[PDB]
Amino acid sequence: LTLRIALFGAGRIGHVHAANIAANPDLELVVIADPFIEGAQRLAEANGAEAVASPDEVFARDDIDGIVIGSPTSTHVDLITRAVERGIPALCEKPIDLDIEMVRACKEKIGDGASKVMLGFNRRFDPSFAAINARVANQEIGNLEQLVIISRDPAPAPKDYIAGSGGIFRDMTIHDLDMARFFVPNIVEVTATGANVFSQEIAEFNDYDQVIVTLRGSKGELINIVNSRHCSYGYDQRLEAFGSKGMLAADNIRPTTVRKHNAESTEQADPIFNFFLERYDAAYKAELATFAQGIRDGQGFSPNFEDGVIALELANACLESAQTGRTVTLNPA
Amino acid sequence: LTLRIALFGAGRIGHVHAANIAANPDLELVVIADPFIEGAQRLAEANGAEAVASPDEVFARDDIDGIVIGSPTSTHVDLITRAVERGIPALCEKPIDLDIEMVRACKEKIGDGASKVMLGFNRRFDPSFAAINARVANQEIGNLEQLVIISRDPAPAPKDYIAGSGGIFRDMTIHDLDMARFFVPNIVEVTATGANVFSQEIAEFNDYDQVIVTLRGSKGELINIVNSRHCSYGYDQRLEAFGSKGMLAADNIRPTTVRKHNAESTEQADPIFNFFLERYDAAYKAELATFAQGIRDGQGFSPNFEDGVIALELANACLESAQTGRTVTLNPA
Amino acid sequence: LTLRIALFGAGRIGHVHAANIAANPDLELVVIADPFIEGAQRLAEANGAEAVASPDEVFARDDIDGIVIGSPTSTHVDLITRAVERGIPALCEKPIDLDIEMVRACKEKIGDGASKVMLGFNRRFDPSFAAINARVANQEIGNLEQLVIISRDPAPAPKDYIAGSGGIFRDMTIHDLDMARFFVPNIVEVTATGANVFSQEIAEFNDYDQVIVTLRGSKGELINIVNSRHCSYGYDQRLEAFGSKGMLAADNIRPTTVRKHNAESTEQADPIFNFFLERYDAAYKAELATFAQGIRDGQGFSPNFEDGVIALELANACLESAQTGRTVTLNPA
Amino acid sequence: LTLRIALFGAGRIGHVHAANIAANPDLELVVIADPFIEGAQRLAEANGAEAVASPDEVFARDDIDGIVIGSPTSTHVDLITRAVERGIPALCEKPIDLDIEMVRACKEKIGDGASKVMLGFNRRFDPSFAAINARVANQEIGNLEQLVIISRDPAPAPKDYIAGSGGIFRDMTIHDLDMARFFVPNIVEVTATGANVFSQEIAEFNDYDQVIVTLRGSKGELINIVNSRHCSYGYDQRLEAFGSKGMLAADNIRPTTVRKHNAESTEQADPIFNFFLERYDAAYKAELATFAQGIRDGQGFSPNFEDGVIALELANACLESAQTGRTVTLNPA
Ligand code: NA
Ligand code: NA
Repeated sequence: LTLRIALFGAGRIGHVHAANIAANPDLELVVIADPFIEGAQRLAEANGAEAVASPDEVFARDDIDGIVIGSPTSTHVDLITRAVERGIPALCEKPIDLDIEMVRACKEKIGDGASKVMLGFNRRFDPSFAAINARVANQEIGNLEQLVIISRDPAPAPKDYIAGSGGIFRDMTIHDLDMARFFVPNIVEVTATGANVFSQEIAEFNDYDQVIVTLRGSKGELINIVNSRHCSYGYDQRLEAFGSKGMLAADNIRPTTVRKHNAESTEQADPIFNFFLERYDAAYKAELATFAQGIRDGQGFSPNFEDGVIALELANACLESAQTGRTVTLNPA
Repeated sequence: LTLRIALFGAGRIGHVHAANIAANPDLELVVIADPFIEGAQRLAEANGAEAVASPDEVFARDDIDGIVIGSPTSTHVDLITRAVERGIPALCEKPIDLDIEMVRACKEKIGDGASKVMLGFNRRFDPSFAAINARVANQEIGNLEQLVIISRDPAPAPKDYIAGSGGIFRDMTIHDLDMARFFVPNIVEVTATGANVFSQEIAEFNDYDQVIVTLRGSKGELINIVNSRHCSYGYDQRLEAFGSKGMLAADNIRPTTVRKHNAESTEQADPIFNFFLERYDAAYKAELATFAQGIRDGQGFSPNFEDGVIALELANACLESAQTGRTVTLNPA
Repeated sequence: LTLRIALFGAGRIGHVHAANIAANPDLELVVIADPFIEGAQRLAEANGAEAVASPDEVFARDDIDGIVIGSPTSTHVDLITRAVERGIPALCEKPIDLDIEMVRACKEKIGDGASKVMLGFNRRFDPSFAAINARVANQEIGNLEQLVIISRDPAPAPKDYIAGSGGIFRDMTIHDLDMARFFVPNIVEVTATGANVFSQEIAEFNDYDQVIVTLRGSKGELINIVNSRHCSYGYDQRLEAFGSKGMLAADNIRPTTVRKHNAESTEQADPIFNFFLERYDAAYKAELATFAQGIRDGQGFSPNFEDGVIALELANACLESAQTGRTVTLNPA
Repeated sequence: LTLRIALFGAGRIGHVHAANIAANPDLELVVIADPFIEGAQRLAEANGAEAVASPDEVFARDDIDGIVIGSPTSTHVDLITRAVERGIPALCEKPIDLDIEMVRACKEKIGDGASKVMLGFNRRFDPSFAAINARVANQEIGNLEQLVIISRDPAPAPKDYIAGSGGIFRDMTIHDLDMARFFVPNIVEVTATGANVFSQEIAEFNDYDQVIVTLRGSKGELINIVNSRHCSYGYDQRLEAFGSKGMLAADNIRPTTVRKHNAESTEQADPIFNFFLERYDAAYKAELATFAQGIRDGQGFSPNFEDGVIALELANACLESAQTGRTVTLNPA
């Protein structure tokens, strides 16, 4: 039995979900809520659905199950609430808002709506990382002791974006912070170091173009996250899980398996994927297939609204540690 | 203008094409034919299309822009002819036929209509293999001197399939023989060696469960093909191009980039893809897109009918060489 | 042209240096000093040198223009001093002493005669790590921005060694701290995090079995070191240099290049070397050749005494950071 | 009791054995022979041995426990005969002779003296190739079904060397043909194919600069050898053993484990070793030790005289196969 879905937003992120839905049998798109209606009808009219300007138009309906929220990160709150107060399961993108307060206000109002809200942490749904998480849980490498994550964007985003980014910790490291919890949910301490090695731009906005985070798990686990705002070879996304009986790591993905060998060098492979949509193509699809299972059930979604709350809390904690030169205790006593 | 496609065969390959046609935005599947009606109806409704059991019912339509032939080999000459006689382009799974004489007869009846036939040698459309071909053509490694291909199927097909497959050369090596021509169009000599090392079943049909082929190109190029009818770690599909200035080789593909390291061994990766449909997912989609563009251009197809004829002739030359213990010259003096 | 050398100690490290000295055509061992003279006699007799018990006997000689301290830590500060007196070039092993005061006290005595002392930080001489250092210095990857070092010993050392080791930072991490300086000589800040996840024995000795160090270089370089007291697959010794124009990394080393592929896993390689002596065979040899070329030049050494001092200081700095949970500034204002 | 060795040849190969004899604790080099006395003297002097110009001067001594023949092929038969008739064990480099008749003449003359001849097919002693041979023998990958060997020399040897080399099969493939027997002793058929794609010099001497060989084993095993007289990235020496339960392959060797990653390509490794002395360092040393052991045991050597015989008979068969474009049956009925 198929299910209907409503698609908020129509920007870069909106095209992905829309298209993946059509490919999935158990789902069908029907509308798009975006102020820039001209850019909302270049996606709605696309898959065979209608398009509006304001959200209220959609919130003034009565034939939609899933709510794939895909608009700016500072509007999500105002869109998740009105989906909970209508008992319709939703799936959002960037973790709630950038302001922790607004986020808490959202939790309270929706009370336990955090059950009906699956977050868009697509990395958990990547086959490679998901496999490592599952295999680790299956005790394949003994007790998890160390988790190393290396993430480097190809280059800094446009100046305008950096201004409303919320800082590297809230804008970038946050995805890594969530991945950490995916493996070790109970983080007790946060230590972070920030630097400025190449971006003059990022520098004046008093943000970092490079950081390293070390988290402590409730059982002695050390999660080490390395970040950088640029990377000449592509979108570096590695992860290493080290345990008592072995190690599991994920390599980067290249478009082909071709390798060149000549007088200058051997084993020359392609640069790795330079765009997050490419690298995580399968992930978004799997995430959607999971959003479908949680609807056919109703037990709740994972990652949920709460996961996003803590992720942001981890990011702010990282920022405080970086500015203070000391380890931050997440929850005292 | 969306192109209308008729599909023959509701089998496994049929499922791939149907799903790819749906996904392709320039195409639309309007009818599926398969004597096994329930099978066709099942696939048709899953793609919003009609289902018929006979080709007569297909050709009764007057809106067919293109045809995909994914039905049994014994139906290839018939479907190709009917489609071409009606000026309808046809993408046909290899081979044209197992009998070179029937292939010749067909070529005569259709005459110039042969230009509307595209042969489904999907491996040419594999990103990795296609990249290697284009980069070699671009002189990246100088003059091509050797081409080493290693293809090993996971296991022998079912008995009934083996019975009418026409032998390892016409059924399996044929794909490698075409890949060879993709790189070196002009082959002058053929040498082949067959053996029987594990399969009682393959030996029962007077066929080989493993062969080695060495082709001589018009300029001294040596193409070396290695085949086996079983492979414990998956569907082995490697290719190496060696030239005067370097080598380009393609590795196998795995479902994840995960590697395990413990006391037993390091760099442990997943077994490689086991099914052709998975290994060549991208290839089939790229092949379909090329078919669509050929329908729009009317400028012909590649691989073409002729590539299908020569591929079979090379396979026949292989069998003859293997049975005689000598090299076979394709074009006498 | 040759140079006489005198080794102190006949333990594991002693054997290694002796053979290397004999191996190097420009050198030749003459005597070995060790309180367990029985072995000293045995070993020497296998090279072509005499055997004594205490340093006094070695100091009752007048034919020593090369010194090597393979003897235990307790005798390091002792021999270095008693050797600079006669002004003879020397090469000591691991850390001058675990006690920084003793080091300062030693530095205060030899005063300027520290320029003749070389430190046995063999890793700097490994062909792989050294190549990376030199290539980075040659601007091959632009400006160095990140350095990630992952070291993991196969298993903990005997209970007695752990008791008198001086902690993971002084005993293990110190090698990585020097490697960090080999790349970024100037370190401004230190941050360390320790934990206990598997060794009860290490826990009762108030030591850590896991630690993560992040050092801030004078120009914003972030150096990230990861350590662990056990490793199921071998002696993990990886290093990664990340710059503005690329990245250089070193893999672990295996005894053979054999790879196995089957139904369980593909690309299975051998477990990596599990003994530091095997892994750094080439390093120790290069370390010696550099020592010799230094003596046959009288231009000092590298690594030198000052490097060992700073190394212990970083170690102590790390410990200080781990216990307080705060970043430590090496030189205030 | 240190065995005394006499070395014939002060050239490239002679230099390697000499250095290894010195290094080896169970051996002592007492005399080197070479018509070019200056080289023999120069080398001997660097090994505390004596230098003479003729074999007579070597056989005038009565203390020789073993002989190593590293002199030109034209002297192999003479030196093997003289040594064996005097009861002296002899390790001889590839080819007893290039002429199978002279080889047979030698065998007829020395009779049971052949048991004192070890053939220097050093590749069997490579740790990697040897490990694979042993693991296959231990049934690790089931029944051996295919063996693929790819050998590419960095470049053609000097003209004069090529002039008296006896062709690519006798000079180059012979090592691969021996490797084949190391895995499958019983070969029943030979098929070979040669081409001329780059070297005017090789074509000038009616030789091939490129060959592909396929051997049939007594149980249907297929051994496939690929050769080329040039290779831009180094000395390509790969081997792949494919069995019913898996596969074992050996990768090429590089000087370091360094890999570069930038905008052009990722995983860039060093060019592989370009000199056989570098690639087979461990093998030559292991081969010498095996020679030393055989001298003490008196049980015989492996590879033995017959291996040298059959390896040549196989090379001749390959040439005959290539010239006639027909498969050759090794043992007619
Ligand atoms: Na479509
Ligand atoms: Na020796």
